[PDB]
Amino acid sequence: PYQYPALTPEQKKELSDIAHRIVAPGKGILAADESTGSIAKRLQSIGTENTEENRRFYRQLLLTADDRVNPCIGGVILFHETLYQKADDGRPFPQVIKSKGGVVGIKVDKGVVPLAGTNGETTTQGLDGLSERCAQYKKDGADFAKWRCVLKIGEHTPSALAIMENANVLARYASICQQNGIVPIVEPEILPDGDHDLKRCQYVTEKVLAAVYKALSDHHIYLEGTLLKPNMVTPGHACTQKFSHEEIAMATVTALRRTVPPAVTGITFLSGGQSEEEASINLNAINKCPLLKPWALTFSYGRALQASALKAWGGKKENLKAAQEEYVKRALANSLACQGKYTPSGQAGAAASESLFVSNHAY
Amino acid sequence: PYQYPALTPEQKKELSDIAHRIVAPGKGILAADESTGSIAKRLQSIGTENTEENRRFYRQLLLTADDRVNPCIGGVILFHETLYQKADDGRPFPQVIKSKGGVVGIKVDKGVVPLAGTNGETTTQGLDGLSERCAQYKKDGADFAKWRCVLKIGEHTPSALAIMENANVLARYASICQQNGIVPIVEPEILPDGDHDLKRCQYVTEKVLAAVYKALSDHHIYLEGTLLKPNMVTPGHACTQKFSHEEIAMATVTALRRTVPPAVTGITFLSGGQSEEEASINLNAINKCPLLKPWALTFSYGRALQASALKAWGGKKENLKAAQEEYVKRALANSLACQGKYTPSGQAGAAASESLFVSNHAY
Amino acid sequence: PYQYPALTPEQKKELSDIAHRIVAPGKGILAADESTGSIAKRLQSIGTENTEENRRFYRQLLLTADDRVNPCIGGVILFHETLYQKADDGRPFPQVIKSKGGVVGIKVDKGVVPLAGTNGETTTQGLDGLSERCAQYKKDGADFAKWRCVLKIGEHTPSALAIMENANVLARYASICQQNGIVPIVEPEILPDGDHDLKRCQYVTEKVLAAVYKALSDHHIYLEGTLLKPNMVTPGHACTQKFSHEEIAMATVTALRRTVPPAVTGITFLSGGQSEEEASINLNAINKCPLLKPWALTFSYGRALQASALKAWGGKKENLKAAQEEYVKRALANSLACQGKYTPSGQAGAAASESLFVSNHAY
Amino acid sequence: PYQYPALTPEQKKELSDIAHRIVAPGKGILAADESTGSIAKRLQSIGTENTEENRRFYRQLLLTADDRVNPCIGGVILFHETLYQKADDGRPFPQVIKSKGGVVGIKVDKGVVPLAGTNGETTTQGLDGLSERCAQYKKDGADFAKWRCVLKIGEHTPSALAIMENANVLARYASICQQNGIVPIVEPEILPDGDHDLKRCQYVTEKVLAAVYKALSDHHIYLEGTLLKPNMVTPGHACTQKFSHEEIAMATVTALRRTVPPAVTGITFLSGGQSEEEASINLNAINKCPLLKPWALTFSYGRALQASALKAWGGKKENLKAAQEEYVKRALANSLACQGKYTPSGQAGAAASESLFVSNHAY
Repeated sequence: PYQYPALTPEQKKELSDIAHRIVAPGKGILAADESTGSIAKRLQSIGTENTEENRRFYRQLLLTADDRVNPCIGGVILFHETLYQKADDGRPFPQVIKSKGGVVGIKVDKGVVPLAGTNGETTTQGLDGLSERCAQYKKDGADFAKWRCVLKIGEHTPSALAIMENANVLARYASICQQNGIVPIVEPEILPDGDHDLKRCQYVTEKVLAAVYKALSDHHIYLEGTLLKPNMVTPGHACTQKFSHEEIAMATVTALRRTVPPAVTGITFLSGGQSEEEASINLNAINKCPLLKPWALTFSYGRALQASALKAWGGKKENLKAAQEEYVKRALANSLACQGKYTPSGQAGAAASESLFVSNHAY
Repeated sequence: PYQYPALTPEQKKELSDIAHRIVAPGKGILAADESTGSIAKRLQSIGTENTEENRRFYRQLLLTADDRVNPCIGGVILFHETLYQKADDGRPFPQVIKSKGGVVGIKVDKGVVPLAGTNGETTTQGLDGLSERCAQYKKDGADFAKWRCVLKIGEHTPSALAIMENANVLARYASICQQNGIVPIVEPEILPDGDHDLKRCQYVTEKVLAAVYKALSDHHIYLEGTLLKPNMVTPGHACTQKFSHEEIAMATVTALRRTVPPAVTGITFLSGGQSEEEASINLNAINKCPLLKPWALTFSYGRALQASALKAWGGKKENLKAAQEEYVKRALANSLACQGKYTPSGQAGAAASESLFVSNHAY
Repeated sequence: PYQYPALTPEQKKELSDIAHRIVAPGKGILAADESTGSIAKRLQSIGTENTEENRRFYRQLLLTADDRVNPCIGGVILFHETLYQKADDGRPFPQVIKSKGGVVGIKVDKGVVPLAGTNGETTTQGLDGLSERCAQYKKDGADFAKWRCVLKIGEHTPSALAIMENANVLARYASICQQNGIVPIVEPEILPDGDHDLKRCQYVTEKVLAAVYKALSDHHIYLEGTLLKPNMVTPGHACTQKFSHEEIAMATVTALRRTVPPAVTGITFLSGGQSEEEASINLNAINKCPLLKPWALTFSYGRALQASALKAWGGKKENLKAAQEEYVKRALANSLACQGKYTPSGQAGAAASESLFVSNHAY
Repeated sequence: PYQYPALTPEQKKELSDIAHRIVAPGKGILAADESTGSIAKRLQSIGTENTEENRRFYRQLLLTADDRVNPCIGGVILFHETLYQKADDGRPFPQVIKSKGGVVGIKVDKGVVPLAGTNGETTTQGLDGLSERCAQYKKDGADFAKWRCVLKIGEHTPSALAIMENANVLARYASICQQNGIVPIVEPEILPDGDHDLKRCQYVTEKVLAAVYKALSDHHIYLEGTLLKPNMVTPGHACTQKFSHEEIAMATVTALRRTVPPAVTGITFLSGGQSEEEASINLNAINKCPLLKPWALTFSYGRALQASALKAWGGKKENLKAAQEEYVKRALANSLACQGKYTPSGQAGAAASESLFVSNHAY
């Protein structure tokens, strides 16, 4: 084949720097990018109305936590609405995030759509006019983006079509982000749903990630300028066999070593409906696994950083400080777990043990 | 692999019937789907303002031509704006088209976008919310759609990435149309630009169409419910060697026999900046080619049906009838040429001999 | 992409002529290419020793049948040993075949080998030094070759790997034959084993043949110079639902129209353990199917032309003429069935109704 | 997709152990596997007859060098003939190699063959009966194998077909080795021929290696049980621009980080017609490159370990010891260079500075 270089040297240097800053040692990502429909369900649980103001106040509570959180969070993923909101003190949230050391990110996909002729498999849409939105977001403060693809384990799933198509669409979104100075987080999520055992999840994760990195190569994507956000390798939600944290860790780190090139700057796990603590305990075993792990291995957590906070908050403005503390507890814990220095040992208040699992068809 | 049938038997029967009606013997397609920006250039040429009303009047002039045109046109491709306009007598254009025997079609792509890391190659966008637009259009009278992909011949073009990506995106659009009862016209256009000879165009067309039909198979597309709209195989615009019409015909029909399955219902050529007459003369040689041609071989022409009409019209309302006649001449001629019964022999007024070639980068 | 033409015009003309002569109207193929190990089992059934001489005598009995067979057989596929044997009158068998109007063919594969990490799937070997063997065989009288690949229908079979790998290896063998003036018969056999219904066989056949024709395109194979030898689409051996001959015919011809380009010169079905008569009755329905069938649709039968002959022969030299008649009956019948002119109506002696099914693992 | 595990746990453990032992720190590979035709040219250069005995004596001179070589050589690749020869003291060479700490390897490919319809591109043959040869070789003392594929940089080379086909055939050979307890060395050589600059070699190497690791994944190959033998990234032989050793090192290590998973056990470079010293100097810069190199980075050298030895030997039995010393010099140097501890600084006798470049068409 033949080169017509996608990016210049300076564009490459800019992408590699943003990627590296996000997952610097001790740091992970807050995923705060729930659309209106999905944050509505979380506000319902605490009997709070889904208005714009409550969404603004709840995001302000996460983003203005005290400075124990600054070395813990390298990046915060926002939903379009929040990127344009302001804290009570007048500053725009992107400014709030950057003044505490963080990089601002934006969810740019437009959700999943059905693949015809499949057993309920999806691809994800959002490419239309993506270039133009990325250039606006970059001007508005965001340096990284996020696009989620969803695969399912089943008797005949994932299919070759679902794998191919989802890999190809992640590569297209990645190319378009890099052109506009934004680091793409590639997220090929394999759902936990079903009763498969640890080893089926591990084999399917290996096959999906191999298709992903071939697609990214075919689309000329600069890997040092990307991050990956995969599922850990766990057994299925309904699996009756029990696996230990070190088995989850070994499986995960062995699946990643077989597929992800050492040039990828880091890997930022999703939590997948693991509880707050379980999600920290698995991250910490992953980072204690004796194999050579040539990339950062950190967190990009949504529900596993927010659950105790949401429940402490309760929609009451006077619980603000109790709610922030509960998030700061979890941020400290995952900042230790991504270094393999997390000590479960009671400690802290000790964030939720309640599962955050929701089942991911229509739901 | 394993079946979860994309379509039911009745959905299949509906798709095959619409496809077959469009390209019934003697019939072809009027492409009248120029967006606002592209019809502006044609109205400029005749010193006429690009307002909505002039666009409405000019489309009315094509769509209400007398009944010599009824057996000639099986289908008319419209731009979104026109699908909602009305003739002077109060009827909506879809109604005008159907009362004269025609099937209404709608352009649903949103144009081409650059592929990074390539020598100026494009893919085409428009998938976002395509399902929802197709279901509305189907309710509003359209039964078929059109989506154009553009490839270029050059020293290192088309690339494997451009071929793969364009094939995959045509397959996605096709799947989504079939789900909503619309027959997709798949259009993998290979531009005429450049100085390549007939045999390079033929080899590139064979390679592109093979990738297209594999992609459509991987996406489970029902082929009897589709039409193809390819370029004829011609030498490049700047090629100095001269080829005859029978060489153009043989090359074209030999490239199609090697790639397009007999299940495809028909093939509706684009004109590509050939003049009105040349476009008719090539169609008629294609349909006189002695090889076995197991699909309809007809026209889906934009500029090659409209040029003499536009020039006769001149933006003057009193030339209406002179302008219609000029379109009806061309419609009769292509209705004969798709049967291999067209007699060039002076005849008619004899539509333009002027090339309609425009060069297809920014332009 | 870019051309460095695999073949010259004269090489192409030679290949297309041999292909067309083999499947001229009324003609089919005798597959007489059982290796030593497989003809041993057939000679055991008639209590006859598997010596070289009995193998020679039995092949002589097929190849010197009287001239009712001349217009019926366009081609005869031999095993390497037989290509070098002589009839009792001194002539080499290739000479015997050619003097009766036939084209000589040679089996050049070296059997199937296991694909690791699969549920018992195979690929087929034989490429090593294939070029050199083809050039010798061409000098020794053969003009076409045969290479068999085997796929299986099961819960997770065929796999994507089995499909891909078998398609790729057929394309390699085809390229190498064409370079040496030999027409390759491409044989992607999907076994009848298992209890799947007609529609699973049809879907799997469509997916396999699409991968095959894409592979042949990627390897630059001249399609007019090839023949295909696929399975008809039938339900599985152990399927309890019953399908009629016209359902078998429709399924088959609908699967072929969706995948096989009109340039392929012909399609020469295998029998697959159908009895002599059933194999003739299905061929004749296939050729009565009302759809447009743009290629020859004929037979390349092994067991379905030989069973009554073998049993009449019995290893006794005095039954020679009774055995030949029994083969000539079957040759006449398939020559009518490939024209859709076969009349079952008792008639003839009426060749075996006994199934020729053997189950195709180790066996 | 779905698992039917290619290998058991114990087979995996055996493969990973052999792979790891070969490229233990300080160790590299002697490639002594020149076929008869290729060692003939090297014996001609020193006016020595190409008999079996001289081939035996010359291999004995390499394999019985004194024990300074034991910690330097983890593995020795032999040609089939040599695997069955004996040293003068009666021991079989495999025994000689193992008693000095080494692992015995065997070349199992059967050379390259032309790909039709390409600009002189090749694939490589040798799969036929590979399973059976691997099981014999394993019994005869070999634990690893070697199979070389050759790609060329040119105006339209490598083509997509050449890349695909060569990747697929390396994956097939690898699968078959692993089944028989042999560690496959995968060697996708990109020739140095031509006038391309460093950056074209680097881009082509990235594209080839991405296709290779996808193919190995599709064929279920256990990566911990493999080694890679690629070209370093250098400019072309006829390139007029000059590049430094650190540019060669950076390019090489940046191309490998982008494509080769961390599970691959090691990477054993070929020399490619670099002189003895240049080949050591590049290995040592590669291993001083500041980036994270998660696999061993060592040598699998043929001509770059033998040139001064061959020339000192001269076919004279009395120069034996002078010839061995000359090989031991080079072995020490590459054992230091694979640790990034090699000091060019005059030193030693100082092995050839003469280029070992031969041009690799017919030649």
